[PDB]
Amino acid sequence: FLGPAVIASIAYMDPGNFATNIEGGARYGYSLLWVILAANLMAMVIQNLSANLGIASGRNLPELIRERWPRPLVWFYWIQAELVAMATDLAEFLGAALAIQLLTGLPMFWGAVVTGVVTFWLLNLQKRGTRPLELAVGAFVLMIGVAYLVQVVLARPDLAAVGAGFVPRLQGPGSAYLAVGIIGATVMPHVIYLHSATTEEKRRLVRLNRVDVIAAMGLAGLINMSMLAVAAATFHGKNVENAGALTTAYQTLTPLLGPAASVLFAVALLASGLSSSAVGTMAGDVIMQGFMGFHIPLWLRRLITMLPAFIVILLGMDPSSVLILSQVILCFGVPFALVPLLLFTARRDVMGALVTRRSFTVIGWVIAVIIIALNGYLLWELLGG
Ligand SMILES: CCCCCCCC/C=C\CCCCCCCC(=O)OC[C@H](O)CO
Ligand SMILES: CCCCCCCC/C=C\CCCCCCCC(=O)OC[C@H](O)CO
Ligand SMILES: CCCCCCCC/C=C\CCCCCCCC(=O)OC[C@H](O)CO
Ligand SMILES: [Cl-]
Ligand SMILES: [Cl-]
Ligand SMILES: [Mn+2]
Repeated sequence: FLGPAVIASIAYMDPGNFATNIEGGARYGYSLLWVILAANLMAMVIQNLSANLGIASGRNLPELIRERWPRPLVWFYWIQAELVAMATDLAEFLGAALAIQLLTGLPMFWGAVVTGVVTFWLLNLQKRGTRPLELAVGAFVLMIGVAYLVQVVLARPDLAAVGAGFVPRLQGPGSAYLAVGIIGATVMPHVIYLHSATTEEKRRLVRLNRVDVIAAMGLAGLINMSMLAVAAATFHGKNVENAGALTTAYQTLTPLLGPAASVLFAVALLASGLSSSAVGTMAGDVIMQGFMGFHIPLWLRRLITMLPAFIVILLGMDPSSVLILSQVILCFGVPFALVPLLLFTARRDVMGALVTRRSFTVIGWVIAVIIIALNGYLLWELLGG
């Protein structure tokens, strides 16, 4: 009876999580372990409210905004929700193109051209054809996740710094830019618009969906913490050339995977980016339909999302660096998504007999308060550091 939360863990591991966990351990050691533990517990409460909203109300967060809020406010949220989709695909479409570079040696541009063909072709496939591929990409992402669960024990990390990595201690502005990037990688604001896509029958799924969320977020947190702790035991404190970048993250699993660490890491990173970008493009289409009632052709949405990725490549920026930036932008979109979440789930005309418990609503606002604080904390040091 164990399986649903495995699927959610492999779907949660996107290239955005790889870039933040590897860089978080290489440049800052274990000192960001508390960020991963805090973001997961935040995402447990956040993604639980997102699922409770869809079971009771029957609609999704975009649909409720379209039917209840004034038009100028619906357009603003649709534009805000449209930028969260572009920042999500920018982390996944670029991650697949980066894995192509680690496998074949193709440049970043041509690696995106191959990623562009796969993303276009994968959208035309039906639900019955992608079923084997969903298990194929699930296999590689799962084994690479258990690889870090075993290696974190075999790497023999300095437990004095591991346990001390759970006290919220700051390391300047660079720690905040990356701590914010970890929150955006875990919460995933676009899911807050996507997850939601008879109290005996409606509180039944709230009992069933709640089990899958807490169990899956548990392993995803263990995998993310293990990956950050292995990268800390590998590159941190040793002055490695270009440490933290995804071009050398395979060396974290060299003593475990032997000479197969580079291929098994890029393949698991390619399967993670190809699946999350095709599903992310499908998710962005339902979001626009919920806000505006109409939609653009899916090929046009797929092409517009590639333009910022090709522009970053044509400029010469570091692929691993722009993946972390996209996760920071997502964390600025979390407060904009939590507000329609904490308000709709706390209305009796919207939920019915499933009004959110008064304790979870207050905690959810404090989570938004902390993220607003952490976003406001960061946003100062950039221009006056
Ligand atoms: C901060 C990180 C927090 C999360 C981290 C905990 C997660 C570990 C859970 C399961 C993996 C256990 C599997 C590891 C078992 C390997 C032991 C073994 O096989 O021993 C081989 C060694 O070579 C003989 O000396
Ligand atoms: C769900 C996982 C997080 C739950 C909350 C975590 C509590 C923080 C304490 C220990 C971390 C667990 C790993 C144990 C290794 C660290 C133990 C330790 O504190 O080491 C003391 C001394 O420094 C040795 O050298
Ligand atoms: C350096 C300091 C930086 C920190 C910066 C922020 C400081 C915190 C300010 C306000 C927190 C307010 C706590 C949130 C309480 C909201 C509870 C609530 O509104 O829930 C009611 C619900 O509607 C019932 O049905
Ligand atoms: Cl450290
Ligand atoms: Cl309302
Ligand atoms: Mn993520």
